[PDB]
Amino acid sequence: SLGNVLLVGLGAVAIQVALDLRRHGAGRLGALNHPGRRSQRIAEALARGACLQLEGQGQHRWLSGNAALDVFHQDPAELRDDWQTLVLCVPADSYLDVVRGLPWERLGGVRTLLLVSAFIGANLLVRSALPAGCQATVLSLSSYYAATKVIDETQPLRALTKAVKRRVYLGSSRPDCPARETWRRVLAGSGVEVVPLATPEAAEGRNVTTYVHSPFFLGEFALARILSEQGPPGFMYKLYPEGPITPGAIGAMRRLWCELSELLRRMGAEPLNLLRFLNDDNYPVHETMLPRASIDGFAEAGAERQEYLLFVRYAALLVDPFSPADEQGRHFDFSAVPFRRVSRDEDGLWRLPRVPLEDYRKLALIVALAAHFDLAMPQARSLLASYENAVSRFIDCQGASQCHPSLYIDSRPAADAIYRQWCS
Amino acid sequence: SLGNVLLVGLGAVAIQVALDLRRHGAGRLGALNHPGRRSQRIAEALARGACLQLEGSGNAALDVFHQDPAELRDDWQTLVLCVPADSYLDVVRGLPWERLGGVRTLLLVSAFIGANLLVRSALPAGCQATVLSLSSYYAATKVIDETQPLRALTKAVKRRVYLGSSRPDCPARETWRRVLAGSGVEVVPLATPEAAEGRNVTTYVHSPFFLGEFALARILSEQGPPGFMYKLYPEGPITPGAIGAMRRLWCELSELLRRMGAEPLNLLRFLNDDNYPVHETMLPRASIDGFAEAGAERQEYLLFVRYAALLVDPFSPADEQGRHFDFSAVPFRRVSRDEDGLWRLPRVPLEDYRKLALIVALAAHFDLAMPQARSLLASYENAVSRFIDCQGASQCHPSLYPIDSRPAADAIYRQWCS
Ligand SMILES: NC(=O)c1ccc[n+]([C@@H]2O[C@H](COP(=O)([O-])OP(=O)(O)OC[C@H]3O[C@@H](n4cnc5c(N)ncnc54)[C@H](OP(=O)(O)O)[C@@H]3O)[C@@H](O)[C@H]2O)c1
Ligand SMILES: NC(=O)c1ccc[n+]([C@@H]2O[C@H](COP(=O)([O-])OP(=O)(O)OC[C@H]3O[C@@H](n4cnc5c(N)ncnc54)[C@H](OP(=O)(O)O)[C@@H]3O)[C@@H](O)[C@H]2O)c1
Repeated sequence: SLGNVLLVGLGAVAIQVALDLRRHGAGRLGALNHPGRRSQRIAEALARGACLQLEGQGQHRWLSGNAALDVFHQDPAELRDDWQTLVLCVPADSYLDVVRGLPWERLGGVRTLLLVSAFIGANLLVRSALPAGCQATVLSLSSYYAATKVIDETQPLRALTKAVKRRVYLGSSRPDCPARETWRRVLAGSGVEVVPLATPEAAEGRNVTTYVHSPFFLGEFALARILSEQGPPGFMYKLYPEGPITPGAIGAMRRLWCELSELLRRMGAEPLNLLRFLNDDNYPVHETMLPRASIDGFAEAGAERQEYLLFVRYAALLVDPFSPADEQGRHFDFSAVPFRRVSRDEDGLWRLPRVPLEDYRKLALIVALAAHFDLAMPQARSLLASYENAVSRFIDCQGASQCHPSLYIDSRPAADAIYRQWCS
Repeated sequence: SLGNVLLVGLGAVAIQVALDLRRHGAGRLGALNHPGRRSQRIAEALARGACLQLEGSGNAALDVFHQDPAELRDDWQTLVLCVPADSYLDVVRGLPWERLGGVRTLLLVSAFIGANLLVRSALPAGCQATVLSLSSYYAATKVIDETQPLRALTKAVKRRVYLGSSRPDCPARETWRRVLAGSGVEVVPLATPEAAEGRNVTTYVHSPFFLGEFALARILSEQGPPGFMYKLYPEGPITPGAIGAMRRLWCELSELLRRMGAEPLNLLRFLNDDNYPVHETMLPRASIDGFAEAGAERQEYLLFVRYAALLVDPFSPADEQGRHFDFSAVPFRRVSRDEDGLWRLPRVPLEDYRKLALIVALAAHFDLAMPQARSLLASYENAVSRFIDCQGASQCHPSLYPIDSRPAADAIYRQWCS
């Protein structure tokens, strides 16, 4: 079924996936992670006899478990044609690099390649990069299915999952793909429902971070906090001035959802009901805050009501309404996630965190792809311009010499490869 | 033009008013406080040399103290009613107006819609008193401890209040504008009492938030978490439905005001500019100014944003994480037993229900049904009725029992038609 499974990227996502794969019965389980301090620490832990450990936080404690890794490679030169499934647990903005870098001459036996956090066009981009006559099926999971992080970077094999989604979606480059059911079962082991959809793009159209991170973390407030060294970092999911959520950001969310929905229609995929997707598939609120009739009717409700409902949705989740109250009546503050900020790497160069660099790169690629379908996407373009102007001013102030080149891009080549692949 | 001033209701408000009067300049200062334990402490305190003491700050002598309205001499040019607004009618009916022909001015410090008219319906034919309606008390003031009953603390002062008069061209109205401005508040004179009476925030806010199901469940509970007055569900009562009630009630109140000859208010502009502002990023100035013409969905959204935006004080200083001060964590005051062992309701929502009950009864005379106001009244009446059922009427203070506001409404309407 899954045969021997190679995990590409061994970070927080991979450890959760490894636990679900070992429950199911991979066969051999290996991992590849490019050189660096993390891979060094992993090789050291593995050589010490360490195993992967997943802790579930609070409600999720029942997830907790340990999983053995059979082999770990930080050097593709030692890979052999032993692998039937590849699972990409790297950042989604690196899929193209990572796929180009695999030694496909020694991977003819690969039958399936799973993208754990896909975005519109990712399946096609990955297939554009495969060698001729590669017969691996490429699977797109709509979103990573939990919230997981490596708590202590010096114990790189221990991760903590603090949330699990209710539902995600899975598409495949192979029509009526049988691997979808396999992965349905693997993810079911952690309580998430996988819904198979007919094409990759339908599933990719349900990537939550594209819809949420784009309006909230490419705007002025988020960028100001992220690109700062001194002030308070602020909070990713709180209201202004503690966090980035404002009526303006909600209006960007709505308008971007409309643009992405039209792109999906032009690629033959059914768009989603954004409010019902957030509430039912990701995390709910009470009927008192969002009535069922309002959730189900959201797509026909009219722009003012749509924005009102989205704002309510996020305001209602400043605390967890389903957590127990303390004696004062307070509920758990789970909008208190700090923004990660710029930091210097081991060469002394400023680097951006994945929020927003991955978010920008994904949206920039989507915008470039949309041009091929004659779609201007002005709200997306405005969010890209907001990021570009902010990062530009940070380079102005800090000095280009001090900045990693990832802060300096052209998405049109990759978008052209995607469109050509789509047109084959 | 103030002359000798009689403060009726010698409490926190009266002590602030007394100092503002003394700063301005007045004659003798008197007070009338009805019999009770507070009056006994005042009498003793006065006997021991006490004076009115305000801390923000100053001292003021009291020249005369009465408990019995029948003992008043015709020595008073101005009366200031500093009692709960639900007692205004009672206070006025109890005064010997036929031998108080020297009173020229009566000031109502916290007037509700129709209060000016209700007070006047109780005055004798021929009575020459002008009645002034202040939109609300202009400060936050408390008597710290009842062992020093004449010593009050003012915590804060409002930016703006509104003042109207039963007499079209009214010298006393400018005097009082100046008197109260000594606290730092801006007093905006308006052309009728009802215009001022319609500019009281509690009517618009306390009604939809604190007469609903969530608030009543907290208020009537003895055990459990008290909850918070200005938080979102489930920590507090604020929900889209409560915001919808707020909008619809504002529409109903605004039409009542128009039929009574008063220009209504822009609710969002009033909250933002008279109660507490938010940043442009949350409520643009143009959205605030355009609220009255925005249309119901947008209006509800803007109101919800307003309250969500004030779950923390956006103008407070941030901590090291970037958190701002949590000034929505005002806990519900709940029922408590009085000295006689009888359950009492807090002023919120008791005074708020009483005010809205009168407003609805009055509005009926103007051919206005007020369905949203009536739904809030019924929610209060049903919850308190159940509380009485459970605790026992013998165990409940009579202020919990049903009231009938129609006689007062009728008197207001008759006065307004004269
Ligand atoms: N964790 C979550 O809860 C979550 C939630 C939503 C979405 N996601 C999505 O899942 C993706 C992976 O998340 P994660 O939390 O597991 O990231 P992670 O913990 O940072 O690790 C991913 C792995 O990929 C390696 N890596 C990073 N960049 C690479 C590159 N350009 N080329 C090759 N390898 C690279 C990393 O090693 P080095 O550090 O040495 O580079 C690391 O081992 C995220 O990017 C996002 O797309 C995750
Ligand atoms: N204080 C504030 O900061 C504030 C803020 C907003 C609104 N308000 C409103 O302004 C008004 C005054 O508030 P307050 O704090 O000064 O109340 P308070 O401290 O209770 O004082 C009221 C005084 O008037 C007496 N009193 C009650 N009914 C009377 C009557 N029929 N005749 C004569 N005296 C009577 C009371 O004596 P007993 O106690 O013996 O009854 C008490 O001494 C209230 O309506 C209040 O809801 C006040």
